Amino acid sequence: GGDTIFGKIIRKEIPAKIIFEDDRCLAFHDISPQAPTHFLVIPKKHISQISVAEDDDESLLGHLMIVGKKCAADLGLNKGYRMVVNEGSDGGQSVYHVHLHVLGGRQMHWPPG
Amino acid sequence: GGDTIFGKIIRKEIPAKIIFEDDRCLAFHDISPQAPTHFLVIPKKHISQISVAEDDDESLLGHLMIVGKKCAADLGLNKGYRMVVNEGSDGGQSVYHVHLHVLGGRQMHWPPG
Repeated sequence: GGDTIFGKIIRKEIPAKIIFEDDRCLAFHDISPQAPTHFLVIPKKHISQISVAEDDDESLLGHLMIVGKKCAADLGLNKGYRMVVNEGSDGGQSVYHVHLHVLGGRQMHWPPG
Repeated sequence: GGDTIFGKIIRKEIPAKIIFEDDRCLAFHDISPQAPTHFLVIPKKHISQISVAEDDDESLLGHLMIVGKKCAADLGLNKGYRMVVNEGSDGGQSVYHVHLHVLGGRQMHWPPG
């Protein structure tokens, strides 16, 4: 679902190193990692951005985080990690399809950008 | 919701600049802001860190994101913002009580720390 790149990855038109997939989301590695381990977890349902997510979208949004921490553990991120969700211009949302990033493998700093 | 300074805030034992509150979560401004608007949304339930969230906390975790989006709206963050969850040492988690940071009011940069 979607007119973005994520649309293409979800419809399997273009490869992605999939880490996990199920009926509701997809987790794969980011091709421009900002850290040793850097993947995204995306809902298969198209939600352009968190600012427009519906109340009925909370279980789906919570699933994205649950999946992210499971993936983070399988990837051996036993020292910690950071999850980020960007919204619009100020947040730096590049692709307008909701996506959670998980970064780890290195010490993350403060502020988070 | 426990022994951290976030538990004291939930029990109304120490003051906080409370933004919103319902039966399962609380949103308040960060006492050490890294952006013009910087707040936290936390569960009343004491979950020490995202890595030990149970599968049942799923909608609760999604609910923290929905509440964050709604708060962002009422704080005037129309140009976007960044949502962040920190896990452990490498993630830079400063309190062992699950919390979602929402930052906006300025251009956020990449990488996210």
